[PDB]
Amino acid sequence: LEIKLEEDLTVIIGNNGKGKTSILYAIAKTLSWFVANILKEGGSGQRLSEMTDIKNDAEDRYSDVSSTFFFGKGLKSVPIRLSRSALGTAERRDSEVKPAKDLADIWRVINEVNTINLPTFALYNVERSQPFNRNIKDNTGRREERFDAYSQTLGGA
DNA sequence: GGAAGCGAAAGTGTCGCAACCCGAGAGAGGAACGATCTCGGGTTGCGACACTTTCGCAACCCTTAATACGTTC
RNA sequence: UAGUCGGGUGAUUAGCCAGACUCUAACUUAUUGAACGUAUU
Ligand SMILES: Nc1ncnc2c1ncn2[C@@H]1O[C@H](COP(=O)(O)OP(=O)(O)O)[C@@H](O)[C@H]1O
Repeated sequence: LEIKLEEDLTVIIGNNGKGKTSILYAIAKTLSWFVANILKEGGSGQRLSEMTDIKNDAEDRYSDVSSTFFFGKGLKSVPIRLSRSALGTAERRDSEVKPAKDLADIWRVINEVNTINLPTFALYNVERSQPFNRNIKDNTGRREERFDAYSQTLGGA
């Protein structure tokens, strides 16, 4: 499947069990690498599940999620591919996440040398709408500091 | 293909809390014996969370290259 | 309207001017090797 995401707003519609949540999940997994390498040099983002994400029928028992990002005329393409092979497969497929690491390295290094505006990556899935608020004191890393905005940003809730 | 570090993802154990049970005990009433509410352990079920295991990113570039100037794979 | 093509001007990778295109839809890449162009030859 291929999609042509719009620059400002894209709406995905369909019946139940058509793959809209799957598309959002794949995009969030792709953005996790950008978030991780912004927070942490050479950081590891999320990866495709080897138990559920690969198509049940399949022909090669592996799945790929290719994404291309635009960052102006100076960087017209940032290709990142997430790949995973199914359980019990001799040949394992690797992911091509280097350009995302390079772009996030640019962001992080420039920001530390001189403060810049950082991009926002958020996922609001069905795990939202959970009851209650402020369940625990949540000793988690000083919400005041700037890089706390990337904590659990693509978790769904 | 995959050091060395490290973190994601998934599975499993554990451990504390709640909920209840059960015997002991001082003693309400009203004229005695012991109702009834509480104290102190003890057991079980459960779920959040810690702990455990596996995978995968991607150093280096091996003895072993050539060195007019440009695109392309 | 975008976006794209690129003829001109421009101390010139920028800015501007004229013109044109639109399958749902480019993202310019890699050497010393191979071939191509060019220069010595
Ligand atoms: N690994 C898989 N192989 C084949 N079909 C799958 C797999 N995982 C999910 N599906 C199917 O694809 C659909 C996934 O649903 P989902 O992506 O949440 O769609 P939506 O948000 O449109 O309801 C369901 O119909 C599910 O049965």
